[PDB]
Amino acid sequence: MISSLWIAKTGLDAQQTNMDVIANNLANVSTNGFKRQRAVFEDLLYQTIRQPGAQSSEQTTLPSGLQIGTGVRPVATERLHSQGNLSQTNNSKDVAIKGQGFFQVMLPDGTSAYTRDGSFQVDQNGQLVTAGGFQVQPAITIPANALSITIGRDGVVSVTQQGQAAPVQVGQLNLTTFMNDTGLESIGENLYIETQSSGAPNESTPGLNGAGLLYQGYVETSNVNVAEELVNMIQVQRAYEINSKAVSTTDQMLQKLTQL
Amino acid sequence: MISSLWIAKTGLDAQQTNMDVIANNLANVSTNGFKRQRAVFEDLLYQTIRQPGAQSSEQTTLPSGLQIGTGVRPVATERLHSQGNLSQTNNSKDVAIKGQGFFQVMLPDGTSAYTRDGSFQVDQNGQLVTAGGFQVQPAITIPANALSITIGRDGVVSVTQQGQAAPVQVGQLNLTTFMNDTGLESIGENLYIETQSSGAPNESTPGLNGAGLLYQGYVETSNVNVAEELVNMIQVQRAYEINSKAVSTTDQMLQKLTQL
Amino acid sequence: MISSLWIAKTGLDAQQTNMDVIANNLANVSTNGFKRQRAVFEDLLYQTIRQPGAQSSEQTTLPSGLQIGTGVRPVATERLHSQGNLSQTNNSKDVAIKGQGFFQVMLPDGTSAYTRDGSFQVDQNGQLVTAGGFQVQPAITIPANALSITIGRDGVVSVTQQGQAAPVQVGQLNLTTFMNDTGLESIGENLYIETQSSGAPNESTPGLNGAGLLYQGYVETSNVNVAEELVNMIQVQRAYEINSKAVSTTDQMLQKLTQL
Repeated sequence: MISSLWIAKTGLDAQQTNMDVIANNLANVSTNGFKRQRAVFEDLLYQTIRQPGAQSSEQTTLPSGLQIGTGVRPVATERLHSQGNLSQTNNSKDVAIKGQGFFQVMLPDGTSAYTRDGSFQVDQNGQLVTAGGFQVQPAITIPANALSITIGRDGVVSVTQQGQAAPVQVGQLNLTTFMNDTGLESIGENLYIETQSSGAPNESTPGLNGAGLLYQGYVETSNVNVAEELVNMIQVQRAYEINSKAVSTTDQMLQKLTQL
Repeated sequence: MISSLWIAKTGLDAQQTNMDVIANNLANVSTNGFKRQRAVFEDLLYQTIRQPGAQSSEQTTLPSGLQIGTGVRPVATERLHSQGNLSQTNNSKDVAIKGQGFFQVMLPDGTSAYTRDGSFQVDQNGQLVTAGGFQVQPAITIPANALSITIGRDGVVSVTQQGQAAPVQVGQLNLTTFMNDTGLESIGENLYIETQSSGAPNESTPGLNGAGLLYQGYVETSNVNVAEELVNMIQVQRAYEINSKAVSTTDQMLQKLTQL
Repeated sequence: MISSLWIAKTGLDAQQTNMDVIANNLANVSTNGFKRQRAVFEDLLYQTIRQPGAQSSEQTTLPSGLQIGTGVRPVATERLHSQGNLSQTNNSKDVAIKGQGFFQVMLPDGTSAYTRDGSFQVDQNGQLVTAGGFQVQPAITIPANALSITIGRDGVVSVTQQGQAAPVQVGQLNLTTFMNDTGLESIGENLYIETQSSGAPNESTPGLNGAGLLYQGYVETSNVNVAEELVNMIQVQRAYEINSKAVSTTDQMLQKLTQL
């Protein structure tokens, strides 16, 4: 009913969105292959009223006329695709990425999703799957009597059987790189899918033209910096305070008009 | 919202960067051929509310006006390329450098990387490789029937075979020197790749125009000084706590302003 | 809308500016060659009302009439140009000034700034530059196959070549001194530009006319005294709280005036 109240409401909603993003970032600290998110805001419409640059008088113009702005709105939340610090879990099936590539998995629907988390297991049939049971492609089949699984820097998966001095190659782990890495649609479950803003999936060998190197026994932890989150929590709390105070001040003004 | 808050926020990030540098230096104490890092900081923006030297009057000039400054920013993290202490492992395959040279190794991609690590091993094919399996170039191969590998102070590699009353030469080991060793980009595995700030790699014999000498049976330990790391730990902890206290002071001032 | 509220606004602004000065000093504790700032405040206007000195009763003057004053405005921030503590880093490229001199650096746009930070680097062409890539004046050039760089206490630079037992002088490092060191305009990046309140640049070699002496392997740390900063926090907080209390009291007075 009054403009300042709508503007302050938009400010409150934006600050709540910022706090939601902060809480989501802090809730996924222990998640492997997680990237922290940051929201970016834009100011809302600007009421024209007096067009600046108009002729103030026959020989003079109006410098920077009367523009009344509306509130604020969030544009987008961008991920920070940076290499998190590696953690040694001493497991032959945990794989970490040193560069800028992704693992490809197949959803039950038949479509292909992409995940950076490398905590892998083996199913009852022998294929390498993720923690959610999704099959890593290209299919890597581990045979029944395996003694040790070796995954090299270039993505070759080898199995050393009993009594044979040579290792048997059973697959080849490739990495998919996208032109726009932040444009992927996150569906949860540490899974990102291709959108039209994320270019096209370019398959490549882990060590070639820009795919990262695969480390066995390592996991890529989240890149969330927690002290920054605490400081940003302080900032968000204070901003929400100030916006609520603006709402309360507008409430007090309308009261006097009602009393009139 | 408050400039003091932003300035403290930066200061906190700068001190966290210092802490991370110290932690990384301490984590690599026992690694051979390591160069400890050091961060350099610089002044951020300077708000010129009142210009220093402004002509306040036709006769008097304002000295040292209102130059309100912003926080701090780390210029870079430069590695200290100094000769670490030599240690005798007493192995024929261990080499150490005395001056400022680099060994050249070949990545699977075909490009050349540079290392100061001297722990060499022969592979199944007999070529000398580093601990990460990267082949030294220009390739030094060693035959199967070699009784002892002798690497001279000038880089001449020889072996004594059964019978052969004379030791045969199987190649020559050279060192690459750079104009600016600090600008080399570290990729891990004790490997540095050249950039445009590191000039060009100059190949030279170990004892010639300024490449260092080669000592056999010696290994170059890291140059990290533990006592300096602990003292810097204390100083960085105190500075970080004080910056956090500044953040708290700004928070309390904002709370008092809001409680109006 | 009421005088006391404007005066309290000015007081709040002054205390906030003091807080920015404190935060800027704190954020640059680890910055090499940093000088701490201090702000100076002055009284604002004084409304005349009854003129002090005007003759009442024909033969009796009026002493100390109604000089109702307005708030406070900060005059300027002045840097404390004192010698910071020297820290030994054992580097051939770190130079520390012990007296009252400045290094001259050329910005690529053509003009020259002045810096006290002595952490110098070598570009791919062999020139001595600042850590931000700015080429120090004069363009001391270092030969390719340098074994040791010696910067003497008189600013002379010597390089020890192989096969030459006598060092060869490759330059001369000078110090720039000013009439007024507080009048330099800080542009960030540890750089000062000359203003008309700082006189003109006086070149002098280190040891004569007053320029300081150059130490090799040492860095001039910041002169920020931190316990003083904490005590200044306590004041900058109470004073701000008290000014906010004055704002609140004026608000209550206006509220009762309105309500009647």
